[PDB]
Amino acid sequence: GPAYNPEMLKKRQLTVLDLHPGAGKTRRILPQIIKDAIQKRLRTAVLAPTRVVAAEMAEALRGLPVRYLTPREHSGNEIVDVMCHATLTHRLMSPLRVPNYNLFVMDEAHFTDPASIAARGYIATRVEAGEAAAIFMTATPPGTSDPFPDTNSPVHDVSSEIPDRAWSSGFEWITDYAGKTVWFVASVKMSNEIAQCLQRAGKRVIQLNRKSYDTEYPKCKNGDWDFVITTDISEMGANFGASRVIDCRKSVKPTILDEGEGRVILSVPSAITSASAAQRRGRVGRNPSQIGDEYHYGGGTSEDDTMLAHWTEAKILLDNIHLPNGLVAQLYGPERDKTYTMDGEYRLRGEERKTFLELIKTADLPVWLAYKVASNGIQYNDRKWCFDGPRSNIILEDNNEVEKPRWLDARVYSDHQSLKWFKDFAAGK
Repeated sequence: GPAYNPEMLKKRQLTVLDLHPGAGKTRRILPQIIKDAIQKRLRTAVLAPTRVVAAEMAEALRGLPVRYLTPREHSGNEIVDVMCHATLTHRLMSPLRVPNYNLFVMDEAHFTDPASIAARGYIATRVEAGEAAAIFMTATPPGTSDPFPDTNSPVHDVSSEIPDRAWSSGFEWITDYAGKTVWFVASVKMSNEIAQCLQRAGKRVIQLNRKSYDTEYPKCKNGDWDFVITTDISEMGANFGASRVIDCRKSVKPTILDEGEGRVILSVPSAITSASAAQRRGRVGRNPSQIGDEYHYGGGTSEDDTMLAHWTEAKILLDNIHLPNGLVAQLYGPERDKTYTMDGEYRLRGEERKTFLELIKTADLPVWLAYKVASNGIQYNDRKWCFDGPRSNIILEDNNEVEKPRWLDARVYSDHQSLKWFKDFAAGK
């Protein structure tokens, strides 16, 4: 759409800026937005998808009075705050006072993390009510349908069969490749299997996922790698010095079955959206001086993601954000129809909401599972629910078992990193 203009900072304005690699979002557009906001004395929240991007913003906004609310001194007089999407949501769910932001600027606003969706709903609600302006920045705005957008440098788009598991023959084109490859896989479990196969083939491999990103992504800069094997987390602003993307064009989707008690299952890998495909491809084609970038895609796209648990989880989060003067939160317009129940259905009382926030924010439990635990009067430190569940809920590692739980969320035991964490949570830590 149109280019950033100060009109966009006025109350009731919500603008999606379709801003692409190259010129000049973090180092030129964002700084100008913030300069204009300060000039108009607007109380501003700048929202990054990840701590990594929040640090990059800090670099870009040097010389402006900006407070960084992510883990470092401040005057206490700054009116621009930089944080993660989830930090805003998490703050809004606590009784601690949230400033009356006049302007929200959300980077990588396509992020479908539940707390990102919830943030957008809160923001859109405040804007619609005339209390704020919002700018959402993304290369894939609502209604994106093109998996193959124009780029800064040409990309060779190639339909290719992509392994979903280890292989012992064939796929020579994968391993013969002399440059750097970013390979989007459907899951962490797939990541581990693909990565180990490539390592046995002598390749230097970095694995990026939600958990590993903060520590592992900074290692990419050094160039000491052949493959980055990544989940969808790299769709939120990752910049690789790569010449090839491999994209299985799939993702495992969590889904809530409900279904007596409820559980969350992980779908078999299924087609991603056209917007997601464009974001995966968009890791390459960025540098006009680098020709011959390749994008290999292993399947089609599908726009129906209404079964994603994140949509319900977003409104569980949103039902637990107290709004000043009678305002009832709805999801951001383009995201409203994905699901919907009775408004306020997931709203919790004080002590339960506090337990809920701590389960999600400190224990890193999925929002649904944290909600199940909190909604049943369980105290944060009371792990008894992890052991006194039905028989069917026994958890197995290599079909064992190991040492439950009252409720099953497949996201806590479907890979090595996650099960290792959930077992520790069962303690402990």
